[PDB]
Parts: sequence; C-alpha cells; structure tokens
Amino acid sequence: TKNKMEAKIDELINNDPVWSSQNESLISKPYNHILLKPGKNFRLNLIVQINRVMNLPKDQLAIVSQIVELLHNSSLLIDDIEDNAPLRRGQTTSHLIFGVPSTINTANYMYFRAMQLVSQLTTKEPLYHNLITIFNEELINLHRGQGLDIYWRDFLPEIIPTQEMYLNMVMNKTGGLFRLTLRLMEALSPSSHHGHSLVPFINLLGIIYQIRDDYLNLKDFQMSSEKGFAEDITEGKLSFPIVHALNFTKTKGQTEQHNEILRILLLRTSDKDIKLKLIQILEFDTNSLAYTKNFINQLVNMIKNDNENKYLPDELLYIIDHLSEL
Amino acid sequence: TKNKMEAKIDELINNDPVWSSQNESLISKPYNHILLKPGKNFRLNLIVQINRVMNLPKDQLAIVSQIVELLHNSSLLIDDIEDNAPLRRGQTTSHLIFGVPSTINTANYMYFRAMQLVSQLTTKEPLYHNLITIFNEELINLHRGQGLDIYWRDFLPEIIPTQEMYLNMVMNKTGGLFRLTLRLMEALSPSSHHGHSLVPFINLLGIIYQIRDDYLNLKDFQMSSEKGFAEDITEGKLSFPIVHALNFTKTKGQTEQHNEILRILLLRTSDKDIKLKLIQILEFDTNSLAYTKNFINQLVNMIKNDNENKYLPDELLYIIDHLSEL
Ligand SMILES: [Mg+2]
Ligand SMILES: [Mg+2]
Repeated sequence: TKNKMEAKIDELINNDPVWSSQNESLISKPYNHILLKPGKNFRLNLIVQINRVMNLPKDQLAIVSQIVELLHNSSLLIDDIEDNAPLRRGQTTSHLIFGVPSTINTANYMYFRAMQLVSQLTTKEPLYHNLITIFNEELINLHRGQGLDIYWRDFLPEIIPTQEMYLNMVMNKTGGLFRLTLRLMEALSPSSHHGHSLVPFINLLGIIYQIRDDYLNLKDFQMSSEKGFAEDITEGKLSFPIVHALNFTKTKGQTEQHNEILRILLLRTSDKDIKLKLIQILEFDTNSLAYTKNFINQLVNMIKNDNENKYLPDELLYIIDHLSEL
Repeated sequence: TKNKMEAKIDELINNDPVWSSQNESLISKPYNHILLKPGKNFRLNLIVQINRVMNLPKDQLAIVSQIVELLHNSSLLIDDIEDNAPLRRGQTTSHLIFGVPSTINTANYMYFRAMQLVSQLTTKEPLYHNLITIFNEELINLHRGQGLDIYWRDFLPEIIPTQEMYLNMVMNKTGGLFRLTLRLMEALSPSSHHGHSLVPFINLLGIIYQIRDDYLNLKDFQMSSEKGFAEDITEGKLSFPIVHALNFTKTKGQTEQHNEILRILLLRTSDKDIKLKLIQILEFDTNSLAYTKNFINQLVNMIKNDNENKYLPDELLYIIDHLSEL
C-alpha cells in the first residue's frame, strides 16, 4: 500500500534506530572469543596496586578497569589482524574464526563502548572533559606508534630504525595504554597530594614490557621449538634485538649478515630452521640477545635501585617479574 | 655505559612521546590516497545548505566539515577492506597499495583525529559534553549497522533478512553519519528555534541514499558491463534488491530460484556471465529492480510532496537527485 508504506517509514524515521540484544550478541562474537584469554587478573592487579596510591572508590576503579579491558582486548583483535597472527595465548585468533571484516568492526565498536564508559566515571564537567582528553590523547599515541611499527615492517628495507627511533615508537605504541590507565587514575584521585606523578614510572614499565616481549619471543624459541614459535620473525617485525642486529652489522661492516637478516625477515617464513638460523646469528654474530638481556636488566635496575623514590611512589618486584602476563 | 644509558632513558620517560612531522606523513599515506577521490564538494554542499537553517559561524562550520570528512573517509578505507573492494571511485583502494595493516591503522587513527576536533567546536563544558555524546552515540550506531550488514553477508545462508530488518540495519549504518553531522549542527546552532529537528529528514535521506546505492550497483551493470561491475554481487551483499528477491522467492514458493540466488551470492564470483544471470532472475522472475526503483520514488515523494513541511524545514531537489555522489 502507498499509505501503509509511508506510515511505516514515518514511524521508522521518527524513532531511534532499532537494535536488539540478539543483534548485540551476533556482532559480539569476535570479542567474546578473545575474553576466553587469561591475564585479566594480572592487569587488574597492577590497577589495584596503583590504587593504593590513588584511592579511587571501588565502584569507580571497576569502571576504569572495564575501560582498560575493552581497549586492551580491542587492540589485540586489531593487532593480530595487522600481524597476520594465527594464535593469541595458545588459542586461534578471532579473525581466522569470524573473518577479518567482523573482527575489525567489532574491535572498533568496542573502542567506542569504552569511550562511552568514560562518562560514567564522573558527573563533573570539568573533570569529564579532562578524562576524555586523556583517552583521546593516548589512543592517538597508540595509533601513531602502531603505525610506525607496521610501516617499518611492511616497507622494509625502506627504513632501518635505530634504537632511539624504536624507543620513541614504543613510548607511543606500548606506553599509550599504560599512560592511559595511569593518567585516568591520577585525574580521578580524590587523594590530596599522592606524591609526584607516576607517568615516568609507567613509561619505564611500558618500555621494559615491550622489550621483554620482543626478547622472550626469540629466547623461548631458542630454548624450545615448542615453548614458542618465534612468530615475530614470521611477522618481519623490527623488534628490539633485530634493530640492534641490523645496526650492529651495519656499523661493523658485516655486509652479508646485514643482508641475510633482511632477507629472512622478508621471507615471512614459518620454517623452524630458518628462524633458528636468524636467532643464532643474533646469538653468536651480533650478540643481540645478550645485549638485549642486559638492556632489560638495566631498565629494571632503574626501579629496583630507586631508593630516593624518584620513580617509585614490595609488590613492585612481583609485578615487574610478571610484567609479561599483562 | 651504564650511566649514560640510564640518563638517556630518564630523559625519554620524563618527556611526552617523540613524534615528528615526518612520522605523521608516513602514517597518513593511506589517508592522503583516498583524498584524491571526489564528491567532497557535494558533501560540503549539503552541510552548507543545512547551514542556512542552523547558521553556525563559518569557522565553526569548517571544523564540522573537517570532522565529517575524516569520518567519511576513514569509514570508506575500512569498508573497502571489509568488502574486499578493488576500486573506490575508479581508483585502486588504499589497502591494495599500502597493505591492510597500515590502512586499518590509519583509518582508526583518523577516527581519533576527528574526535579531537570535536573539542575545538566549543569551550562551553556543557555543550562539549553533548557534542562528544553525539559523536559517541552515532559512531556506535554506524558500527552496529555495519556489523549486522557484514554478519548477514558472511554468515549467509544462516539469516535471510526481511525488508524491515534491512531498513533497521540501514538506520544504524547509513543514518549514523548523516545524523551525526546534523545533530552536531543542531546542537551548535546559535539560532533561536530553527523549527522542528531535521533528524527525521536526514534519516530519510540516509535510507534513500543507501537503497539508491544498492540499486545503481546492479542497474549500472544491467545497462553496461563497463558503467559498473555490480561488485555487490561479488561481495555477497544482502542489498535491498537482493533482500526483496530472496523474500519474494520464499513467499511464492519458487524454491529453485530462491536457492539459485543464494548459490550465486555464495560463489563470491567476478564472472560477468554469472552476475548477469542473477540480474536476470531479479529482472524477470522477481522484478526486484522495478520494485526497488518504485520504492525509492515513493521515499523521495514523501519529501517532494511535503507541503505542510513536516519533514522539510529548492536546493532540496538538486540535493535529492545528486544524493549518489555524497
Ligand atoms: Mg602483535
Ligand atoms: Mg561497501
């Protein structure tokens, strides 16, 4: 009917868009799948410990936590598509089960659900503005560092990053979410003057976290063809040890080794022997693994020897030792 | 050195993350590539026309425009990855030149750059909160609609949507950015009482826009194997004409035709002959193209005959006829 048609259309356009709980569940599949991954208690533990200094009431702390989890999980769903990763914590990656399209859309949807939860942290307009700014700033930083990490890898050998370039990329990429969490808590703290800001400390933790992630991905494989897959090699990633090896070989004039490192990265290979060959070049030829192990210990020592509490404000050590499960 | 190392690390963590204009350019490549696509003046046209009623000052209108262009472009970069599209406005899609990883990251980065421009629309804390809420809500709506469109396509034949389901998906998917633009403008209007909200009107524009897009994707191919490629068929899309046909064949018990349409969609084919074959079922068996043409005219009529200005508040007609270049 021309009349019934028009009446139904009129009703449609005069109401909010219709969305059912059934709809909500269908599009949530990729997210529900990655929730089966653990490590959630470790992240919560770091938030709970920082809260000994910030004192956010429990209800508010739970919301900060929900925001953090959504952003962290969304980042991993996108990152696995970006890295072409087959597994995440021993399980099949969501994009391989539900497809790349649904996974990208669900991860992006969850970023906006996280943004929505921010307005539940306060009713004070000045504070709210500040919270959304922190959220906006650090997601911008995360995307900038992720953008460089990806560009270096996909356009190699166009740019061979230096250690400093790598470190600035990580301050953006990994620091983004650490700082996002910490800044929200500091903005919300009802506590008078809980001492100097912990941003430097959280930046340091983000850097130790990333470099250790890079280091263990190779070391675990070197120690066992089944402890890890050294998937970072398959991905062609300009990891901390690889950056050291590429610059070391350049510097010492090891032309053949420089080029062979690049060649293997460019193969995107899953061959275990070829991955082990590159790892042993880093072990014996460039000593990049030892150099990295020592760099990490030095970073950790800047905290463990922080007597004048210039970074620190106990549980510290445990968190640092389990930094890999964040 | 252990001393200098620590010193360089302390400096790094006590500063904001380092990001250069050169870094900014690398990450912007996938985005600058789509900027070579036209239609921007048409979208600006619609904003300019609507501004006759809203009267936002030129500077503020320019920022709304920038926000609109970033969201529109980002959503197109992501959509082409989600639909595996080889071309966008006669040109090679960005993910095919810069890779899916850089394109996803850059598109997401730009959503956040747009979010940042929102805080430059006003300094009034109450209005600002409302602007962010508009931004947040409509982007959530765009992702819900997109998630469902993708779900139906990727899970076909699990769910065959009805016309109403399709129309609710469109209110979310397409209406999201039309409403986002209009709501921002209505929230910012200094103008006293610029008449009833134009949201119902913009909703209708979005529906007409989407159904015409689905319609032309097939009609252009039916009229020329080089005017268009009917990529929607290759994508397996549950487009308006396809939804009508699947339900028309179910309804009349034409079991073989119902199944043949599904088989073609499920092929994900680029074979012109097979695509023409689907088009002829829609033209001769279900008459879905005429039905759709007629449905569109009826929608348009609702505006063309809106004498009591229930939806309208001249350039209306031109806008309606060039709705496809938005
Ligand atoms: Mg990764
Ligand atoms: Mg599309």
